[PDB]
Amino acid sequence: VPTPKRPRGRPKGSKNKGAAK
DNA sequence: GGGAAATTCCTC
DNA sequence: GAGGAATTTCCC
Repeated sequence: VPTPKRPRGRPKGSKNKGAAK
């Protein structure tokens, strides 16, 4: 695992940045 | 227990 | 090279 591959997902503590239409 | 939103990895 | 699809987390 030489390439830090992060799993698809939403970081913890990530709130909505605005009005998601 | 279900729904909605944001981020990231893979294909052509 | 640029774009699309898949997976995870939080709140009621």
